[PDB]
Amino acid sequence: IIGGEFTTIENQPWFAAIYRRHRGGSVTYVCGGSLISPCWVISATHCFIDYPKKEDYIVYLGRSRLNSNTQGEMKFEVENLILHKDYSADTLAHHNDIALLKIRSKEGRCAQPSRTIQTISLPSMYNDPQFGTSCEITGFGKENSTDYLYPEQLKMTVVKLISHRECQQPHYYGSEVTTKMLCAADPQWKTDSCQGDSGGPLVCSLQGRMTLTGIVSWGRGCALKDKPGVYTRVSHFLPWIRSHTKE
Ligand SMILES: N=C(N)c1ccc(CNC(=O)CNC(=O)[C@@H](CO)NS(=O)(=O)Cc2ccccc2)cc1
Repeated sequence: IIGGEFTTIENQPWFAAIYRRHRGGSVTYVCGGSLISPCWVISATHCFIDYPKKEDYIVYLGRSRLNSNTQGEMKFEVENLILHKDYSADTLAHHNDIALLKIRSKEGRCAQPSRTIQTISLPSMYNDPQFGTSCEITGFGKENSTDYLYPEQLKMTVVKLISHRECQQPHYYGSEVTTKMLCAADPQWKTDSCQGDSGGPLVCSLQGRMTLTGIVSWGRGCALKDKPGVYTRVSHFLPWIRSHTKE
């Protein structure tokens, strides 16, 4: 997250931290995620497409820091990694960048609701907030495009939804952005999501309720003028989400 503020897991109870084990024992951070149900975390497919092995991932809930523990946190193994089959990456656009991670603790249990661990509500069929609406994003991603390290503490910021018409302008992204994607940015281009925030949640208050409106997917640079963040439009994938989370 470029700019924005430091926050704790208490303020983002549905945020899931995903790590990958390496040969030797070194675990590195991979991507953000969101707990949508006790046994399921939703994220982005491009985070795992190069290493489809479920056995090498670790999911953390109730965690506020990157490389240290937090009281109340819970560790999970990935029982099943569901990548979208029509995923593809073009020059800039990442299509169908969405993924499901079924989780289970070593005792074979799913997440237990606490003050630091809660689910986030999914939207309704083609029912998104009005353009110009403020939403929030959370992540352990870069604070500056030039950094090579990630902040140790979780962060968040607020951005506004941009209309599909505006995001499709020549100086923005042109035809790279489709209706399955959502654009959001700070009107002053000061704050934004960045490398390392992928798979994290774009939350919007819709009719007095926090809703997982999007998933951090892509963008040109970070906090660059007329280069909004692009998010996978959750509302267009409900059918896909339900068919894979049943049995
Ligand atoms: N809101 C943003 N600007 C933003 C959101 C998410 C990411 C994370 N996702 C990726 O990096 C995946 N790749 C991209 O978006 C690529 C194009 O397909 N564009 S990029 O190379 O400009 C992103 C980038 C990479 C390294 C450092 C800064 C920016 C980056 C920027």
